[PDB]
Amino acid sequence: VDEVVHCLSPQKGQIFLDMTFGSGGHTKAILQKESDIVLYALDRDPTAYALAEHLSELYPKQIRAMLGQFSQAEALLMKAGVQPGTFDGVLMDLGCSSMQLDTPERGFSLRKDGPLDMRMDGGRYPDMPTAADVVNALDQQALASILRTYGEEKHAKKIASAIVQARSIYPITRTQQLASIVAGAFPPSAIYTRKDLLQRSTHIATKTFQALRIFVNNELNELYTGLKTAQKFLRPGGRLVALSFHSLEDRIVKRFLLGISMTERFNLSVRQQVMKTSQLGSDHPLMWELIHKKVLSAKLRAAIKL
Repeated sequence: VDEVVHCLSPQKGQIFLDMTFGSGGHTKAILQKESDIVLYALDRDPTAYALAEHLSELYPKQIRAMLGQFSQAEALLMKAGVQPGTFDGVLMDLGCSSMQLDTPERGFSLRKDGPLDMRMDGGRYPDMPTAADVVNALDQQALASILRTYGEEKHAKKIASAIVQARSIYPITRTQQLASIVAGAFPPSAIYTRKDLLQRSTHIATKTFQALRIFVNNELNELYTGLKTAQKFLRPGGRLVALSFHSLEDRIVKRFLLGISMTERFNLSVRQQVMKTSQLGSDHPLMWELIHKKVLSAKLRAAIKL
């Protein structure tokens, strides 16, 4: 949290929005530096939200826990009486929490086997499609588009073809099952003895899992909406600090901080919204002062609102 909080520079008497409370690390680090604050602690994950509620028992004056997605943040802040132009700082750490990555039943990680779930909202929305629903239902071209667009997976076609053939034999319901199917798309001479293809990053199924995660959790639209809410509720002179972990979300943060307008779904025709993957984050007056960019496999960007 150190560098994140460092760029925030919490001062006595200030008010903060942590939009990605997660395991609580940054919010706790902020409280260690300055206890005389108010902090709204938001997460879309019930598990993280329950940790924020617990924290609010030890810090009842400061902490206000909220359960909600980035796209729900504005309504939650309005219902809590929070006015635009209020926050001295807003924090968006886009990384998966340790609870998400280290609970195999959630199905985020390539380490231990578990259900191909991958919903950040956990059990909050039982009708929300899982990664399993997606890979068992979509057709080959649609799967390939998701993997190419969201995972930047050069081998989208072959991998999507392998999923479609595999799911005809048995439904794909587990993470290691999907990882094995992905690996089976590559001839042995492509991958033999290649230890990097098993390592934490650079694992052969990494981009596939990342693409499904972004799709299942609508991460690109959510992020853009969250950024606009952060800007609206920051006061003049307040700081936005964002931590990005892959290139699509970092490009969205970057473009946002440059005041470059990007795709609102309301501007897309119904046909495009149904049949095309999002182009957010893809290649094809001043509102901010950009005060930090640093690589920590994550990229921190910090800005002061003018």
